[PDB]
Amino acid sequence: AFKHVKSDIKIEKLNVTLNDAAKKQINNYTSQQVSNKKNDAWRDASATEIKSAMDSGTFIDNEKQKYQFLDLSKYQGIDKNRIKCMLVDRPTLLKHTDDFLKAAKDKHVNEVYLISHALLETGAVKSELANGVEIDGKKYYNFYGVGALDKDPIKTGAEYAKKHGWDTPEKAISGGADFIHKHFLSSTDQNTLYSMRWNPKNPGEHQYATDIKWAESNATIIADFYKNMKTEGKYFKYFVYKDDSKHLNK
Ligand SMILES: [Cl-]
Ligand code: NA
Repeated sequence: AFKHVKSDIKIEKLNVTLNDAAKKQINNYTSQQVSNKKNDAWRDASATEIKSAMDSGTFIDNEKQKYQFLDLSKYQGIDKNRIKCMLVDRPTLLKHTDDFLKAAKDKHVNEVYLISHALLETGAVKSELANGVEIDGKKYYNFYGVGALDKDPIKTGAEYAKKHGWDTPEKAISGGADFIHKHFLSSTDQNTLYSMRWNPKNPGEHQYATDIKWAESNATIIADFYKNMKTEGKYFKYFVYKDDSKHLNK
């Protein structure tokens, strides 16, 4: 059955209106893009679209879009049997459920986000990184496509694994999680898809994507996974602009 979870929400109230945040956004970055109607056709995002994409006010109140605020650096403790639901069509990952969860706990990564990286990264040809690739005798594994260049995934992914001593699937799963934390969660101000994307606390500093819908799409995906498991997230950090009445106090 559906399992409700006691939410732990932090409300980051920003000392700027959404309007002023958009104004800072257009003046601090370049090449903000958005998809066309028929996808795989990027174009320039207008200011109105940028501002809409920045609207934490609409996202907070949305069932799926609130996941733009899920805290990706926090291990939740989701029942491992529920997690196996995400790994139905992925035997090799399914079997490592326990390893993914221990790595999520030890390296500080939300388990759904961690597995979604493994799921969406061992697909098609890349699955061979998860099964192991041989090299000069030993063998090496890569569960998140770390360092796997799109031109030559296996050689690069495997050589990266080799370079990092990932000679066991457990070492790759653990090491790979430490990589995800170090790379995507290295800043305390960018532990959510929303803050990763707009860096509202450090105007002008690194944003993780130029596609204005990057957080939206990735939140839909995480939300769907939780829904597929019949449960929900626990830790969230909402970003709220100073002109958002409906949430500035709450
Ligand atoms: Cl954050
Ligand atoms: Na600009």
